[PDB]
Amino acid sequence: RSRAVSAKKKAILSAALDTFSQFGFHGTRLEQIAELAGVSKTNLLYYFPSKEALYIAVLRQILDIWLAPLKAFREDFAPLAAIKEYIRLKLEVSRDYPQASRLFCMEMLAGAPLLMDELTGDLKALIDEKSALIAGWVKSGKLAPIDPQHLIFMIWASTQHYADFAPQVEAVTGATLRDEVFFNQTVENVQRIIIEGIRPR
Amino acid sequence: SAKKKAILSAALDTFSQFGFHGTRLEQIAELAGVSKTNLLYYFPSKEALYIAVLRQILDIWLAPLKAFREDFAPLAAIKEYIRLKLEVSRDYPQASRLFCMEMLAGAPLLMDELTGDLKALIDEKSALIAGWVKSGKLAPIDPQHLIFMIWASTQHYADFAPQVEAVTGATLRDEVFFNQTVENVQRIIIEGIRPR
Ligand SMILES: O=c1cc[nH]c(=O)[nH]1
Ligand SMILES: O=c1cc[nH]c(=O)[nH]1
Repeated sequence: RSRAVSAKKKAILSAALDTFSQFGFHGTRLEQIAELAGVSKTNLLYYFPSKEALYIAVLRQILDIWLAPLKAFREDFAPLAAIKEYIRLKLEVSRDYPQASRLFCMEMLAGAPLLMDELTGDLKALIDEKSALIAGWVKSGKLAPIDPQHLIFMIWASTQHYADFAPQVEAVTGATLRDEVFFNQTVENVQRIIIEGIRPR
Repeated sequence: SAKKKAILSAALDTFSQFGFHGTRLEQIAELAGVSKTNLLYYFPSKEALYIAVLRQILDIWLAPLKAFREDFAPLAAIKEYIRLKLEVSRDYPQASRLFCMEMLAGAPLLMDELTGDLKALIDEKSALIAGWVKSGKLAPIDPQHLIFMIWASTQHYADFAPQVEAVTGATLRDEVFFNQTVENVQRIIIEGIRPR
């Protein structure tokens, strides 16, 4: 309900993200996050009672940003338009918050020791629901027959790649997503491949 | 050489678990059944050994793409590449994860391999695939992005295995799920690049 409280939380989460990125979970101290955020350590602990709780909150915030378009899917949407928009929003996040994408990737590489409950609970429940929705679209003949979970994974993988594998992308192409021309070429290619791959025939 | 393979295999398992800075050459030598002196004969530094491990997964990954020739059937060639890449994610997930960790770090040790030999290969094979596009044997796509989608989509199933399992109950070590994954990744990419 409180905007001032919400802003303070965001400031702490933003400092935590940037710190957990430069130094890792075990290397990060709460005193470093508080200092970067301009808050007392006691104020930080009021909101996030441990380093573990704060780290999980940073990762839940990235999931929130990433999943917002998919959560919004309704049976009523134009499927190919909705999926196009989803791919574009995902690439914008890789362009704008690459450090979040990398932190999430690092937690996955570690076997999701702190995030596993969020994956098996709330994420699984969401993907189950939207998979049924997408399957309805297939039944209706609005999409070619594909397994929805694999479509979803393809979208995640293809768009996150440009953040997580940025040094390789740059080595190969000379560009990153912060080059506006390259950004646009990327969107156009990822969208064409996925959309023409699921368009009904 | 059987010794060199033992050292590389021990190194992969150790690095992929503990990271570069956390790994000791004494641990790798012990696992490989060699002295640290004998290890250093083959690999004169931890950096050299790490780079060797990462060049080996590059070699395995790139073999199908290196084989591409102008006169191949393009959709068939790409379809086969996707399958072979998923076989690698099933069989060598630790190597995929180690390579991903090196990328997340900004490729501090691997960057020269990426800007040198990798770039040269991708330039040659991008020209080849662009010739296929020019000829109307593929849809109007940009080859580098098609290549990146293949790498991303196939490597995802190793690198993000915890999430794939949390969501689906499966991994690529489950035969039904592996077959399903190949079928679906192939269908999306191949139908997305088929000329219309
Ligand atoms: O967009 C998403 C959502 C969940 N997990 C991912 O890897 N990406
Ligand atoms: O298959 C490959 C080859 C190079 N780099 C990757 O990420 N994947």
